[PDB]
Amino acid sequence: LSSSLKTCYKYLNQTSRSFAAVIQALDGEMRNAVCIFYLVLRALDTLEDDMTISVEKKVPLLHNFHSFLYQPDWRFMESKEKDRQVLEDFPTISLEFRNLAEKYQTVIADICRRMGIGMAEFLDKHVTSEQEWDKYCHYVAGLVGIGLSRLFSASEFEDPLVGEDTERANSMGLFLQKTNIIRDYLEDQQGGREFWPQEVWSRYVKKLGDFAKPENIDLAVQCLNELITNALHHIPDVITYLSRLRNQSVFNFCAIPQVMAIATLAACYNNQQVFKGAMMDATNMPAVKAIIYQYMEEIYHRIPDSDPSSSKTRQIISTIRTQ
Amino acid sequence: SSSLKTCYKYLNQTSRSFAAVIQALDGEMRNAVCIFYLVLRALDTLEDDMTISVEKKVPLLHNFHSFLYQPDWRFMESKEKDRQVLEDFPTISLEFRNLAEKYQTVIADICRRMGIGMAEFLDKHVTSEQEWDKYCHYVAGLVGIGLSRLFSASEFEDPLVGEDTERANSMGLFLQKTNIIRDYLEDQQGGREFWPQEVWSRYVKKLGDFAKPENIDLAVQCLNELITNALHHIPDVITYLSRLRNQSVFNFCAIPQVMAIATLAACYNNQQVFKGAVKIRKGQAVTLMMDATNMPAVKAIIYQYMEEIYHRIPDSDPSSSKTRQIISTIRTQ
Amino acid sequence: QDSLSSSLKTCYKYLNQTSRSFAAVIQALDGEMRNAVCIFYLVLRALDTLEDDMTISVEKKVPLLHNFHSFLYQPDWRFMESKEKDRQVLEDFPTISLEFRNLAEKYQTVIADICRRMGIGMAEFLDKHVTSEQEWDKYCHYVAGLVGIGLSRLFSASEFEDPLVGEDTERANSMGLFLQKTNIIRDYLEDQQGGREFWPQEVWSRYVKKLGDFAKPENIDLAVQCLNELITNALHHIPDVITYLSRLRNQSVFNFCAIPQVMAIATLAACYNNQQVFKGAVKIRAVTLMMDATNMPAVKAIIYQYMEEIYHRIPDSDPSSSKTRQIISTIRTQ
Repeated sequence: LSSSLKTCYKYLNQTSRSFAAVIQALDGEMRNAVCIFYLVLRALDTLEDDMTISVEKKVPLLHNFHSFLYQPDWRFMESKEKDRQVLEDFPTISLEFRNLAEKYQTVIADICRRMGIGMAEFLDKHVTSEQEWDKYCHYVAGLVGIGLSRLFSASEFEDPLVGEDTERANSMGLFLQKTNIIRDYLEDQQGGREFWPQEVWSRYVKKLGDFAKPENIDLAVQCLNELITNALHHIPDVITYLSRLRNQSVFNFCAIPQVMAIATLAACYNNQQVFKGAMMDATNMPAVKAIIYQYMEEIYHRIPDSDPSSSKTRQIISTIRTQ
Repeated sequence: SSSLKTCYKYLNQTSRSFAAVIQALDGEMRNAVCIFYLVLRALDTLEDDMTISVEKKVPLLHNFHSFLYQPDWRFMESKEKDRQVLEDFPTISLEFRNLAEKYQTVIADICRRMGIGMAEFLDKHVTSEQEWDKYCHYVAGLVGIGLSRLFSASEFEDPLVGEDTERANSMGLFLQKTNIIRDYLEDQQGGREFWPQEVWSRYVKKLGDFAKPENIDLAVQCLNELITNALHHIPDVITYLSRLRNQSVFNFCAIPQVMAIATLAACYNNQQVFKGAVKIRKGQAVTLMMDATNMPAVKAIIYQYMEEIYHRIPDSDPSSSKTRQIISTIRTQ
Repeated sequence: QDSLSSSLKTCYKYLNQTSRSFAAVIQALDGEMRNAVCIFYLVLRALDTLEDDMTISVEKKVPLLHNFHSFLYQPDWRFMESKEKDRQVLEDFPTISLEFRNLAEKYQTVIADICRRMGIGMAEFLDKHVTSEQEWDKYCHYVAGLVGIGLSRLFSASEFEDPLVGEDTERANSMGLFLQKTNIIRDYLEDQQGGREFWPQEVWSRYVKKLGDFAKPENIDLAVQCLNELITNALHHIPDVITYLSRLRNQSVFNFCAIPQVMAIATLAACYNNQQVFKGAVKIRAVTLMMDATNMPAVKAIIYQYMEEIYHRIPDSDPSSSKTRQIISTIRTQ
């Protein structure tokens, strides 16, 4: 019945229409800890995003963000972004953060500290290589999967092996992040944001923006297909990560977004609309396997032989189905 | 037995909605709940039948529980579609008397209490919201309480499930209120009134004025006020479901509750309650890959329907603050 | 590891080419069952493809069907003369049998035995149609019952299911009979177009002198009647199906066993009293939509709901109408 906790849940619903219901369904202490983690991550993301904040002002904000968690009066009033309310009323959020058990604070602060560095590192450059794509995805998403896993285990609802496996928790975040990046080409174009790796896109066109023109549609779809093929390499780790989970509320929280990203990839595959117009549930592991496999076959049947990634796309799906 | 076979046939004819989940119940609950539903159906059918004078109906409702004990009692004068359960009541009551004594206590107690309550309402419409709660207790709350006592008597669920009659009552009240709200137009065509008079008279002269195209704004305002009232039962519904441990009971209890919030979500601020038909279902993103058969999924499905309502609350609606407030409470608990 | 078996990868590619329906659920099986069932499925498909091929004469075919279980141990054996859609499993049979011989020997024994027995039975039916309902049961045992038996022995041998699962061959047999009878009922028309007859003669001859006649619009009423009789026959396996599923304890096996059965019951319900079975299409048709087939009480509810769908549709006019009601009533009984 605390006023500030009511407010935190109001903010969670405002900012995260995708995840709020599954966060609210989490058992015991995870529910509040994950709610607060999400809000603080959203605040950090909103600062990163805001192009009205100069790089020299933004670098210290990102570096020092983890420290603001411990400054009861800290807020930021100069943002012009959609989710600015979490920054403007950051004291309500940080107060509830400071009400969490210390074990959860430590994980959250650590992740904010590391994410802040990584976000600041990438402010003045675009992602070049695929290796750099992975690094940027680690900083903004892979670290979240690591942080979530450490929260699951700290709470004891999951076994300590969950939080220990940072490699696969990282792939969980890489998978969701690459999916959103793939899907959001047009949106990000409109916002002068570039997230597709340059070493990939420049084999097709001179400027990433070129994929938005009618005459480059064929090349665009080839590059789309290459990036999807890249994203699919995370699925074996996703399946191993999900298979270790023992708590139903955790399982639901982790599995549903992975399956939803898999559906998104399947719908995006070989789909020119990326550049223009656009009996099972997933709550037990064998069902989640089956659903992932059906989606892989939707991709597999659509692979064009002329596509320059075709062999690789068949190869990764063949790996997913077989092993 | 041949009589038990006939009871399952009747259950399937008269209970489109619960017949399959009842037949899936484990062990002794299956027969106990099958019989409970049939005698409730019989009682309901007597209550609904407008060719039975008040003079005759009052003793039938008060005395119905006792007919369970009387092997030859039947009723041959019903003009309702479900009348076969009354005409062949001896077959149903025989199986009632075949249940463990502990189940008979529960079923008869409920029938006794429900009959009294229904007889009390033969004479009057629902006035206050407190009166609304009382009516729904009689026709639905008591069913939840009865069912819960059956689960606990069967020992498939902990004693608490049967003991906490307030939570059980809330299960019935939530379903009943949703049904009453959903069914404005169908109960208008039928000539008896269920929306509470103390609420609707703050908007119009007679309840029938809501069907008239010029009163839509007030109609939807009242609709929204009543929905807001029903949302107050959700904490108890989550509490109740979260205490269940048996899969068959969980399925039986959880599915209608999810269907009920789904319905309220479709009705909220919706003109089609009054000048059309409300379509439920259809693609709420994150819950599309959840079935309602584990508690955390059910929590998520409920929370997501709450947000579907919350997103649609317009500032100018007189209840808008109260609707926000209860949803905020459900979210934070 | 990308240095592990390329031949197993090819097997899974074939499993997906040949099973548009089941591949995902087989791939979702725990542990040793995944590959055992994949390979079982592939060798069964190869056997079925030989049996199906009308360009192979009866005299040439019988020895292939009889010896197929031994070809499992002939590393270079393949069959190059098929023109059937799934002929790749025959042409690249060495890749499949290699992976078969890599299964633990306890699973090999089970699969070989079923292939042996299946071959004998298939060969028996090459020169006769199904006459009586007893013969219908026997044919269905040969091509499907035995599959349910073999799978159940794989489940028990893996230790993922109780030993009782593999021992109770009658319940396992009924699982196969239920699917196979449903498929035969649904495929009246496609089977007419390829000149092979599966509806039991002792039944259909009570309605027309020629099974082809059910495709004549003048006999549509007699067709639907005979149809209802066959569905009624198949419904009799449902108590055993429920008993079978109620013994399962491993989620992955449960999903694999229940989904096909639920799909079959849906099909029987969409077919019942439906003349579209003789004219065209047949596309599958509230509580059911809120639960999926992944726990036993939900499966019961789903089944019971399809039973009411049939029940309320029974025409008093129908000659099996009494019998349809009795079997559904029985299904409701336990």
